[PDB]
Amino acid sequence: VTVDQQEILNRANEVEAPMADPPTDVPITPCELTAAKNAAQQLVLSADNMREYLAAGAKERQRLATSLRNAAKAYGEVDLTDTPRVATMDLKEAARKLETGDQGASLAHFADGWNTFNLTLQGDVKRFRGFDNWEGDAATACEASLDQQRQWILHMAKLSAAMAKQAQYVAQLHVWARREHPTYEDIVGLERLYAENPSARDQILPVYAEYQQRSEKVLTEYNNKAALEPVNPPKP
Ligand SMILES: [Ca+2]
Repeated sequence: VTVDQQEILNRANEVEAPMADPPTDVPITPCELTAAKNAAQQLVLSADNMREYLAAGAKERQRLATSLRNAAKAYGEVDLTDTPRVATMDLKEAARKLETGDQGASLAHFADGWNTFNLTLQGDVKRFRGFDNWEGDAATACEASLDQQRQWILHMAKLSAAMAKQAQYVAQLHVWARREHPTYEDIVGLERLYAENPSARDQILPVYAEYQQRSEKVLTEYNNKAALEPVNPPKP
């Protein structure tokens, strides 16, 4: 047993000092398609649960700072649930829905917040290092608890980056969908000429059928690829 009671108290303060607040940006659906809405909701649910778990992590660091203070005293005296999973068309309706909404701007801003948060957590792990002049079974036990919190923090940073990547992925998907889905204006132009020109109808119809088939393909990919896994953080 080597003891430096002052070191123990300094490290108690350092371990429970505030960490950076997680970001609070709400991700909004990129458009009016159900798949897009479900992706945005899944991120809302994941991010909220991450915040709940980050708050419990701060309690854990408070609990640890107290245990250090109790160890310092005693040398003197002798001297959380899972993230819910979100349950996951005519050509013109599909185009209208795709084209209505912010097109992924909020998703990118959500992603920047959580990416940065990941980096900030990674930069605030010095507080969990071993002791210079505290040795014994108590010091070793406490060094194990500190290491557990460091690992937990680094895991939460990984989850933060993964959730940010989920958001960027859905933003990318939406851009792809807009490139590949017929536009509303293109579709209605085709329909107006069909409507006004009886002699053009038999020959216009295969163009329209191809637009409808491309719409079905894009919507199928959108529905499949926008289904996000809930982020389930570990308990601290
Ligand atoms: Ca293309």
